[PDB]
Amino acid sequence: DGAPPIMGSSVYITVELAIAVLAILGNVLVCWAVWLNSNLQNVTNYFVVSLAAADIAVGVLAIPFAITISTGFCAACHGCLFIACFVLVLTQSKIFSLLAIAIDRYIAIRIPLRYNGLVTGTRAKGIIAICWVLSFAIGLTPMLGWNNCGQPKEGKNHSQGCGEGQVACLFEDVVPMNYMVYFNFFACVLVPLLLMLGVYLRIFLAARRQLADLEDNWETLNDNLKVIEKADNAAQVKDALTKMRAAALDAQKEMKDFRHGFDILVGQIDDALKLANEGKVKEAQAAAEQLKTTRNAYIQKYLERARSTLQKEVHAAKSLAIIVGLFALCWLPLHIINCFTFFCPDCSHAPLWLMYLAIVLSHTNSVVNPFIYAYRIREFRQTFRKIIRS
Ligand SMILES: CC(C)CCC[C@@H](C)[C@H]1CC[C@H]2[C@@H]3CC=C4C[C@@H](O)CC[C@]4(C)[C@H]3CC[C@]12C
Ligand SMILES: CC(C)CCC[C@@H](C)[C@H]1CC[C@H]2[C@@H]3CC=C4C[C@@H](O)CC[C@]4(C)[C@H]3CC[C@]12C
Ligand SMILES: CC(C)CCC[C@@H](C)[C@H]1CC[C@H]2[C@@H]3CC=C4C[C@@H](O)CC[C@]4(C)[C@H]3CC[C@]12C
Ligand SMILES: CCCCCCCC/C=C/CCCCCCCC(=O)OC[C@H](O)CO
Ligand SMILES: CCCCCCCC/C=C\CCCCCCCC(=O)O
Ligand SMILES: CCCCCCCC/C=C\CCCCCCCC(=O)O
Ligand SMILES: CCCCCCCC/C=C\CCCCCCCC(=O)O
Repeated sequence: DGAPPIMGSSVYITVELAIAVLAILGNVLVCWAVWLNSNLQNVTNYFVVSLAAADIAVGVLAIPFAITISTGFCAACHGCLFIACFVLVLTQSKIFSLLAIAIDRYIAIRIPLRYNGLVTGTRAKGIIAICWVLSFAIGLTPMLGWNNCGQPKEGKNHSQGCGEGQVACLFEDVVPMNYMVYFNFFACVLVPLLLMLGVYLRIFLAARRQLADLEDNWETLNDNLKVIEKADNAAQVKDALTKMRAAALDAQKEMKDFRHGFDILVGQIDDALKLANEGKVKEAQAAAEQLKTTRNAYIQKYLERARSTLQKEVHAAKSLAIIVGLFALCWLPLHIINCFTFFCPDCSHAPLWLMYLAIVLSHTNSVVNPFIYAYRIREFRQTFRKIIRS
């Protein structure tokens, strides 16, 4: 006395097709933008393109595969495994791309001087090619023998009248739930997500620490100037200048103007240090006053350009952290439900409508990333305008 299955099926099928169209259109626009604008052609966005290629494949293949496996049609169990598991291949690829982006950004903020030599486009494409081969091996592991094809549901296969060697193609009838929980969720999804959480925490820690160091060196320059103007003994000017020369060199360690600025700064510190060692207090106090002009016309510009760059890395890393968060928000419900089905055999199985609500929610993840770029990355947003208005 249940309502006809095709009614609820029509809603689910229609919602899936709507998601597939939006996932294809949005992520093709991402790939078109990277191809068009040279400012978007860096190593980081090569993983973003690999991320967009997987979401395009979700709408082109994974979502039609989801509609197919919802019917329970008769099929050879191994071809039925590919239909069920190919979305795991695409999802795993996205995990590798997201982990590489966070690692790339950690390298850009921990060792920015060595980034361009270490992280190159040739090495990135190799990483992406390797991670795609690993994603196939991980997602299609049930095809290697870790499946329930050896224990078919003979009642379901005879009721639907399947042929010899065929089974009723159902995700939970062919894909073992211990693979989905232990291997896929715990090892291949949950652990990499916790790793990205650790990488981003180190990124924000590295940014907060470097921002504090610039202010410490900047305040050390100005506070030690007051020590010189109010000094009385030659050693009071010598010790104050010694702690400035270190703060001057430790700050530097149109790019020649920033180097020429520290040369005048440290060159003036050595001048006053020579006068302070000779005992000339007044002549060293006046020599140290010339540092104020150099601080304004040179050092103050570096303080706020290096601060502006670090703040851009914080803002950009937060935008990329949202993509990881929305990935977790879209996929965790489906994983959590699998944990209930596997770990609590005495719990009632999650209802049909909730299963397909979680399945649909995981597919919406292929729609959100182009919106994050448009709202949080100006270079993506301006290129999106240029593409659309033209
Ligand atoms: C380049 C792209 C677009 C090619 C698309 C490949 C897809 C559509 C092909 C490749 C393998 C095929 C599967 C392999 C054989 C199985 C078993 C059969 O009993 C039912 C069909 C089924 C489930 C096929 C469904 C369609 C299938 C998944
Ligand atoms: C990551 C964020 C969105 C958290 C998501 C919470 C979801 C995944 C949780 C909250 C309540 C949970 C449900 C509460 C208990 C019921 C009854 C049980 O017989 C089957 C599991 C089922 C249906 C759970 C399924 C998963 C569930 C719906
Ligand atoms: C990303 C972070 C939040 C980790 C994910 C949380 C998961 C691993 C936790 C949260 C809720 C937990 C479930 C809540 C209680 C149920 C019922 C119990 O009889 C079996 C364990 C089971 C099924 C737990 C399995 C693991 C579980 C799903
Ligand atoms: C089976 C599921 C789990 C298995 C996981 C552990 C496998 C062990 C190690 C595999 C080596 C990696 C193989 C992938 C590399 C393929 C070759 C390639 O494309 O690399 C080109 C790169 O640019 C350089 O040449
Ligand atoms: C451009 C590539 C995408 C175009 C094709 C996708 C549109 C059709 C999607 C899949 C239709 C569902 C096929 C399920 C067949 C069930 C077999 C059965 O009748 O029991
Ligand atoms: C510049 C980078 C281009 C990336 C290209 C991505 C294409 C990767 C192709 C598929 C590799 C699949 C091979 C994996 C074999 C094991 C899977 C299995 O059969 O179980
Ligand atoms: C198969 C060899 C694996 C090692 C090479 C891949 C490089 C590291 C990949 C991810 C491992 C987990 C990353 C955790 C934080 C790493 C960032 C760091 O410590 O610098």
